[PDB]
Amino acid sequence: VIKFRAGVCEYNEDSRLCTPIPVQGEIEIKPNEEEELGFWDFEWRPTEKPVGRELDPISLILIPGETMWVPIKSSKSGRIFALVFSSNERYFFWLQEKNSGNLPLNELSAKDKEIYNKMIGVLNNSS
Repeated sequence: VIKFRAGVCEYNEDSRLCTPIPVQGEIEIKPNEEEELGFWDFEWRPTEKPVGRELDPISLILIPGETMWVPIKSSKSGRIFALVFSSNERYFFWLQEKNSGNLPLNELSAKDKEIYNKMIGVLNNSS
């Protein structure tokens, strides 16, 4: 339903590591056609395989209140969407573009204000 461009990024967040390894993909937000629990899976879809990371293609359902939104997790590298999953495997994502969002880090994850609205709005919803 909502397509936006993104790639995968490092699993680790024990020591808050972030290293972009150039990679390509898509995220697509669907409110689940099946509507099993209505919760909004982000299924990522590969164009280049993960590397250097535990991450794997999946369709991962987002639980209201047990998934927190963090705008930035690593000062070392920006453009990182941080999706922290309580006991359901964390996943981190990176804006694949390197010609976009070279804006200084603030609420940056690709874009500042735009992403901040999107993420919160989704967690609250259920339908």
